[PDB]
Amino acid sequence: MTDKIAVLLGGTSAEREVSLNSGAAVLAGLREGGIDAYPVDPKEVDVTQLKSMGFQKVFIALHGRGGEDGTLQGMLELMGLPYTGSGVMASALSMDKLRSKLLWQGAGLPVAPWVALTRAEFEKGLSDKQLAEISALGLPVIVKPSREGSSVGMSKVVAENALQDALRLAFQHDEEVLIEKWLSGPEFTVAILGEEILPSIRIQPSGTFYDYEAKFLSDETQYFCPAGLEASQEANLQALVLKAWTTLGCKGWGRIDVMLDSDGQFYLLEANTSPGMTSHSLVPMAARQAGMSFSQLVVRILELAD
Ligand SMILES: Nc1ncnc2c1ncn2[C@@H]1O[C@H](COP(=O)(O)OP(=O)(O)O)[C@@H](O)[C@H]1O
Ligand SMILES: C[C@@H](C[P@@](=O)(OP(=O)(O)O)[C@@H](C)N)C(=O)O
Ligand SMILES: [Mg+2]
Ligand SMILES: [Mg+2]
Repeated sequence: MTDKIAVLLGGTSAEREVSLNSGAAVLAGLREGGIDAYPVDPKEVDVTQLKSMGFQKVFIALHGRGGEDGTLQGMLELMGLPYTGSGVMASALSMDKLRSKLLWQGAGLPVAPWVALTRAEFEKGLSDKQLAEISALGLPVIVKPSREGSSVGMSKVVAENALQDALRLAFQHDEEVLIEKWLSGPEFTVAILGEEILPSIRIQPSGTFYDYEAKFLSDETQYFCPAGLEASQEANLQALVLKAWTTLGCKGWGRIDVMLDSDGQFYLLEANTSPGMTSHSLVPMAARQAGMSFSQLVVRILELAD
């Protein structure tokens, strides 16, 4: 019987394997909840044919450029297919950490001190005063590609001596890079589903930072849901995250990453518009604590599609 939902997974970004795992999860969750869901991989299928195929809605489970940057949402807007998550502007804006930062800081929101570099400036040689602005950040510092996820392309540099290799790795993934002040932690994440914010999660990695391996591969990562903060701080977290969410213009569902620093204040890291839904993912963890089943959450996200 009529009513086909397309579940977009895989893709070609550096987050492809993670996305196939998020898709597998969502496909079962949706079917368990009575939905006639179909797995569609844009690397295999021409998604520009989604409408000619009979699909009524699209559940986006892609991660990274191509699925979270607004291009895919742009097409679906012209094709007329309701879809999950944020619109074109919010998605394009959330993917770019340098631009989410300008926006956030411009709105008065807490963002860690940073320096942006383009591959060109890097190739030409860092005009030494470049280093003067980077050393003013203090050490250590964190280097990250502007448009990535899953800790791809990042690294920590203790002392200016290590900066070159770090920048060379980051520029392999993007032409625009950020170098930001290293925050002490702990680290937090806060998921949003519609007009509601789920209970906070505090992440605790075994190594240097929450890397690729700590996110999807090791059983050493600890999580605490709720965070364990006093109501006063738990309150401050939601207020911040909600303002971060609305300034960006996001909607549907998402997850914002935050961290504490030595001055006892919260700092925005980034916002993700199409979060992971694998067995190691944070969003499913928060919903569980909020009393929902994996099926319920997924079914709810699709309910929010527009
Ligand atoms: N300024 C920072 N200071 C300390 N750790 C950071 C900082 N920025 C990022 N991290 C760490 O790096 C991880 C990944 O960075 P994030 O900005 O959230 O990008 P991604 O989209 O790859 O997740 C974070 O979860 C955290 O563990
Ligand atoms: C660990 C996290 C990953 P992810 O949602 O977010 P990050 O950008 O922080 O990795 C990612 C897919 N883009 C999760 O699946 O919940
Ligand atoms: Mg991210
Ligand atoms: Mg993150």
